Amino acid sequence: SSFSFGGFTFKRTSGSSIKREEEVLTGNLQTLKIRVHEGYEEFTMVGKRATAILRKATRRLVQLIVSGKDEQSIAEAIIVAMVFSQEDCMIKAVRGDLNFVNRANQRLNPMHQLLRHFQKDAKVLFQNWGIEHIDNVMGMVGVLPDMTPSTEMSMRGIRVSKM
Ligand SMILES: C[C@H](Nc1nc(-c2c[nH]c3ncc(Cl)cc23)ncc1F)C(=O)N(C)C
Repeated sequence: SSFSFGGFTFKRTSGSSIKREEEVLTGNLQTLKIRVHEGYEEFTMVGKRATAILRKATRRLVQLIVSGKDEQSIAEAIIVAMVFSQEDCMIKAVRGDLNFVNRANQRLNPMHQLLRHFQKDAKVLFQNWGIEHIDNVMGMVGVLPDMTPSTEMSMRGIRVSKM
């Protein structure tokens, strides 16, 4: 529909999805109960410092083309997208405990807890997502897990566009 997550306005342009509660295992073998969105969808993510076009299948980011003000703003959109995708490699990239016990995390649904976790440090998220060789498309660049640009390789399904 039209909703917000991690500071971005999401607007669905194609497809549809249904919700099914599912148990997932983190890289720390912690069980999380998440509402999995099933179905292929395309979205525009609109933020104050970055915008993107997201194509996602059930628990699988297919493509993310992002533009933004700078490396940091772009990385923020990428993190929000990777979390939003509900991919297994993102869930498995959680390597410590996801505290649901403490007073401050009570109002946090799993997806929002995952988001907070990766926003604190996205190093393992980016390093475990995977890289691919990229085809040459002008006006688009690949981005390595350290957010340095490359015309050779990129984080899987991720491309950076010029503003
Ligand atoms: C705020 C968002 N609200 C909505 N999310 C979705 C949605 C569609 N496909 C998705 N895929 C993944 C996730 Cl994660 C959420 C969605 N649709 C309508 C919404 F109000 C939400 O519930 N989460 C990010 C968990």
